[PDB]
Amino acid sequence: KATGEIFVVPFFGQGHLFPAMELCKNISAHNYNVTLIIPSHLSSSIPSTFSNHSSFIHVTEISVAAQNLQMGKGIKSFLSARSGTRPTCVVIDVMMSWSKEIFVDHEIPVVSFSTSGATASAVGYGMWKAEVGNMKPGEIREIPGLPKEMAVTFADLSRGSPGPGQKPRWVDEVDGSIALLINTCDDLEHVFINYMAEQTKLPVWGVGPLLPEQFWHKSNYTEDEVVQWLESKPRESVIYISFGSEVGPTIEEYKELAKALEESDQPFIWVIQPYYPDGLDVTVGNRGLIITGWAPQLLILSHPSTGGFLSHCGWNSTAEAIGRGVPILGWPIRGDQFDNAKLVAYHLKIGHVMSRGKFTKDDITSGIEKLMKDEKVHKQAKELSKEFEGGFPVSSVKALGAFVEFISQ
Repeated sequence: KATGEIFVVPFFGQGHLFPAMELCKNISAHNYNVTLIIPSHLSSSIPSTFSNHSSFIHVTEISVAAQNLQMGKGIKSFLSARSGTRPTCVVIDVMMSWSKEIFVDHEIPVVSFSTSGATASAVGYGMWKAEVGNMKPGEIREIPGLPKEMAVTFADLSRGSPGPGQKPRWVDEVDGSIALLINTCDDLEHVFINYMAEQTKLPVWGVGPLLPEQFWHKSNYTEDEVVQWLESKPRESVIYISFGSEVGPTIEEYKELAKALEESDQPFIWVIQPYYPDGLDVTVGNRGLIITGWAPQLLILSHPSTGGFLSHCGWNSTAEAIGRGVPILGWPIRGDQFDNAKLVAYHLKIGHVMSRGKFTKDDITSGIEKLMKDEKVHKQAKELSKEFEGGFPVSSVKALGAFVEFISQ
């Protein structure tokens, strides 16, 4: 019982906490006592489901008011007060790497954890090594070690914190660790996981995507009402449109989207976040749902009436769509979303990217029409999703087990 103790230091915000909680549950399944180290003032952000999951899952609260100097102090006292067994390792979100030196002084091996895909980290590193910053228009710079379709164009240099060609933040965040765990699986990003391993010279394992277990609030409509609507449309006829909660297109571009949906004959669900497309809901009758508030994204993506996903290509949305075989129409806005869009459209070939500044109504009608009619990407998306039906991907299960073998020798 309890082969060892493994600590985990999550990052709170941007969707880093839940992946970490899922990684805790998966690690504990290998007979490890996993402890999540958090600031006390955020204790409420952890559901009772995690605390009472099992006797191998624990939460330690470091007393913090509400910068992170108090954290480091409390982590120091916590490690020094422990009377248990020396922990086998600590898993630190790369965004919490400032605390690495504390666990190094206590002689605890440090494992880095990235909650996003490997493609964005790998392409970011490659762009920096290929000095894409000095690219000229019309030039195309392939990244050695990565697929040719990921080659950088001068247009890629514009992405609405570190820009293309700059040293990505993960390099120094991972420096000092003995291994790197990424929230992905070989089925999704094999070539980029390997690239990450070859450049860092550390073992890199894909132990995700760490999605809610169901994968295997205020709103315009209710869950049952949305399903009712989906049940009334033909198979794979609905395009789900959502830019998440962080960022979105310009107001001018949103109007173009509105005009496109009004002219087209395609059923759609358009989720909007605090703009409003007035009165699109009236003009289109029941061909479209304009959901204000939050929408049941997992229900929508898993419904057989959903045949496309217009997404900003954030990693979580991308992984959910891939796991359900819903092709993506990529409208990336910021950060890693651009490399995620390249992944689906050019590497995995399970989607397309909006093309042809600012996108016009015609560009949006063309892109929605091309995606929903593309039988190749639909067949490819469904084929790839078969690896995600029946349970956690086998690659992630073996990868995590390979990691457990590594940190225990």
